[PDB]
Amino acid sequence: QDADKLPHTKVTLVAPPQVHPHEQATKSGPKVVEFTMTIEEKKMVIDDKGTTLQAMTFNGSMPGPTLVVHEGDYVQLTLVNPATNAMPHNVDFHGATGALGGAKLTNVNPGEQATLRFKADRSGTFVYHCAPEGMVPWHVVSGMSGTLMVLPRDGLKDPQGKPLHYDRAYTIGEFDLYIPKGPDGKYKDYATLAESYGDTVQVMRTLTPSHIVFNGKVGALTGANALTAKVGETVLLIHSQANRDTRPHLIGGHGDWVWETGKFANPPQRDLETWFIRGGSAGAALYTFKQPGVYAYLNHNLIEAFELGAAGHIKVEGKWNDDLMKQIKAPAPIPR
Amino acid sequence: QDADKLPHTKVTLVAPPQVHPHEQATKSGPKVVEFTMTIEEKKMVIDDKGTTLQAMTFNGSMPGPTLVVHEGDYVQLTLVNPATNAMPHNVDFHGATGALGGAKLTNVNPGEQATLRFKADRSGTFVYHCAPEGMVPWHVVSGMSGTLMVLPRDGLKDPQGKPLHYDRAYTIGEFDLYIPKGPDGKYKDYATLAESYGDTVQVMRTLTPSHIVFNGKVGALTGANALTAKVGETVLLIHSQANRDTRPHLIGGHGDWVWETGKFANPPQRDLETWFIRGGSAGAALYTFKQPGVYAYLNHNLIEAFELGAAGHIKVEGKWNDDLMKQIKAPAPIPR
Amino acid sequence: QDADKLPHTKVTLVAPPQVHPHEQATKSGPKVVEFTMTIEEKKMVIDDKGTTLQAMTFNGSMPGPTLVVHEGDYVQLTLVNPATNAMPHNVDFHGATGALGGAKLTNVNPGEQATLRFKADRSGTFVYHCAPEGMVPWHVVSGMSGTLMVLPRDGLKDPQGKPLHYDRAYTIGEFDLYIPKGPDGKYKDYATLAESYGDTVQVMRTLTPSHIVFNGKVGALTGANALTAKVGETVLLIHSQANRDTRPHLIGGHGDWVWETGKFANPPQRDLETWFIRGGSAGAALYTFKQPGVYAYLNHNLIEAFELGAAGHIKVEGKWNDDLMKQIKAPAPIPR
Ligand SMILES: [Cu+2]
Ligand SMILES: [Cu+2]
Ligand SMILES: [Cu+2]
Ligand SMILES: [Cu+2]
Ligand SMILES: [Cu+2]
Ligand SMILES: [Cu+2]
Repeated sequence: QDADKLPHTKVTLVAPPQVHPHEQATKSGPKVVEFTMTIEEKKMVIDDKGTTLQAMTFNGSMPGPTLVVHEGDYVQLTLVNPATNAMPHNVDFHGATGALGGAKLTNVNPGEQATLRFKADRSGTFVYHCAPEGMVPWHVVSGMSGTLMVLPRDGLKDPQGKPLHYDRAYTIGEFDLYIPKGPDGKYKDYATLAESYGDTVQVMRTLTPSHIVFNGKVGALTGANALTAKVGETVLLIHSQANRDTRPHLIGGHGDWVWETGKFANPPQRDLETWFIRGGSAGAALYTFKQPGVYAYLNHNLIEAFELGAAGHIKVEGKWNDDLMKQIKAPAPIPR
Repeated sequence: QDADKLPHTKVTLVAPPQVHPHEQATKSGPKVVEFTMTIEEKKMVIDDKGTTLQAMTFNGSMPGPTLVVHEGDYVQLTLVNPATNAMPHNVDFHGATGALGGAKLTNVNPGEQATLRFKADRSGTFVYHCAPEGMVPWHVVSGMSGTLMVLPRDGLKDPQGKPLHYDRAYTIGEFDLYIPKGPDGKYKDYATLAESYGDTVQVMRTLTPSHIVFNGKVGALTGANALTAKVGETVLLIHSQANRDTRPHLIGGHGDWVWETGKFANPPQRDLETWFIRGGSAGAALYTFKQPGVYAYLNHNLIEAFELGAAGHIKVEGKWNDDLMKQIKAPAPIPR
Repeated sequence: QDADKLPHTKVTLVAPPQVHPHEQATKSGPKVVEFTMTIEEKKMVIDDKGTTLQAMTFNGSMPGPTLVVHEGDYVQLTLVNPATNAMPHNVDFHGATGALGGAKLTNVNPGEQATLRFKADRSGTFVYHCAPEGMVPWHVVSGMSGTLMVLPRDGLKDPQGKPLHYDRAYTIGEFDLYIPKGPDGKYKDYATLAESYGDTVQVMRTLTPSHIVFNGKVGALTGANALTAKVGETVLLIHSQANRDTRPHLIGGHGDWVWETGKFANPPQRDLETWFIRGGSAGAALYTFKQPGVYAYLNHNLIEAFELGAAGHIKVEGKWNDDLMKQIKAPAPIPR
């Protein structure tokens, strides 16, 4: 169908790690789904010792919000760059076809907005990110990425075509940060975004992140902000990394069904311990919780996770299952 | 079945690169398979110029021994931390469900042991590793990891469901090491394990290993210690990397059937030149040797292999096959 | 069949990014396909500021030319090392079985040549590279790699066995370079290849490339040298990385069908945004262009692409399609 003749619907986005309400399988026909995002440049505290990032965001968050449509829908995004920002921006949707993912049609200087439509003709989780000519990596590594999820119109399916359904979706964006240090060995704090550029590029070129964070800060997804679930609930964990590879893992769990390349027309793999999100992509994993407790969800380069920040928590309520796991003998003195 | 009512069997582990005797397809019903491992902290020489690592091991080796069960069995591990060690330890089985892989139920201080049971309900090769709170990466990168192999009860299968059988299994654990240097440019040698910690963490955070070794040392799997096979033999090569990605390759061979994500309910890929083991996982490859000679088995970042240590040898006996490969003209002067 | 009794054919190679003419599906029976390559050591300018590499090539190019045969053919390569070169060389075909991929049978000192035959019994794209004992990574990272493509005799197939056909093939070799700097912060320029060795090895061991280039130089596949296509054309993009992982992506496009591990007997994945080429392998992607314009084809570590060089262009002619993508509102002032 010609999108000019299709029904339009507007979606209200929600901040990560939540995902806006949506159907999985749907009876709806194709629609033009309208979204708006407003770019916000801001200084963010990214760790527990006060380090700041001169950040750049879609909608005020790292990652930007997840946009969910169904295959055959059209995404119609209004991208707003307020006059309070300093830099030009745009958006490149990996789910889109043509014009550098839309970037060529969405160059917005501060004070401008633009509206792009594209057909979401391929199912999967797809990165979107800013990509202004001449400063693409800087915008991405400063925070400007998120996920478009294009669900099959009949929902997710296993390799045999059986329906998969999730009760809750969470979106995790993992950001490799390149925060400069000065000659005194301390991270630099910059008064403006532009002042951070040259020093950051030099760090970028070392390919060694200073920090690797989920959702904008060390510990973002811990404490009051841990993800939650219950025994018996099936969760979809969407993981995006717009610049650098990562290897997600749920400690004490699995990926029951995983699309690590993120494209739902391909059969998922089952029983994964750790999966692999290629830099420049989003993937997705389903897991049904079977044990209560506080899980970690992390990048299983354990240095990247525990030293650099790429780890969060999932607090799960419910009944312990001794068939799956039992402490036979608690820690005690070695028998003589 | 309730594991409390199942038969128990004890397995005697063997040191890598061998794997303890086991059946592939079995007629046995599910069992509780009992294993014991004893942690050993020790200083190890890891290269040919005398560099030492303040190492930490399961059962005295890097990797720890491979534990083999069948899907539906229960693993019942007694983990022993002798009083001669300095650090607390535990174990996280990626094959297990709950309690941070068992780590929360197996915290053993020196002088203690604990016994954990879990259902091996998912087939595959799975990493196990130590994970003590607050010092997880250090224990892993110091040597505390190995593989649990959970075989399908009817053995390995190809994508069409045809039986695959191996004649011999080898286990290769690849360890990215982070050995500090001092101001004189020499690797440091520490009197105690604890003394190595701060300096090591700083190296870890650079994400650049000093060494990347198979099975505990540069050249571990070479010379008298090369792996062996014969023409006609099918070998299973289990490869674990608990912290960092690797890309195994058999020079002059292939991965005939490879589960690079390591999970046997998924179809394997065939004819691989190089496969990919995500940090935090174990995978497995089958190969049937068709040519004699000394093969290399290595990480195909060739710098990681040849400069940093991630390479071993397989010495294969048998008859050369000129249909597969023939030297038509030996090296000789360029024709005029 | 015994290759000694098969028909022989000679192929004339072409320089990257083109691929020599070949059939996809063929009615031909198996043949011994004869190729010749001549090693050329030479100094190359690799970036826009005059940096040089003491390079080593097959046939004068980075990558070496792509060799195309069909499964069941035999490859019979004459490798020539002219007396004007300084180093010994050989060739390791990942598509071959035995003798370290042929390297043990092809050690040629300057002034020598050798001829190797092997059965191309496995379909896929496979790396070939030089591998002289004691200096393997140096030869590879200095430029000595390319691709052997072994097509199924009936052409490429989708997961259901439907025929895939491409109109044009391009070959992209991605090279992580390790160019030393001196104490003045400038890249070194060496008078001879041998003089570059020690300093290069030290850089290699940092695992941080100075440059990551397609096809021999920053910008090699841009400007007059951009890849080309038309709307409606299906292109096969062969991507080789003999030493280090990469993650190809077509900006504004997709991988319609991708064999990221490069082995055509396995089903491809569809709709990929970004795929993954393990260091030490070649993979292949098909894409049918649906929009005109200048695409980028790049490694989606965007720092590696835009800062270090791993990006090229595809200039595509044809008609813009507003169903796939439309600018609804051009950039304009934010509504009041
Ligand atoms: Cu931006
Ligand atoms: Cu992108
Ligand atoms: Cu430990
Ligand atoms: Cu783990
Ligand atoms: Cu060479
Ligand atoms: Cu190789």
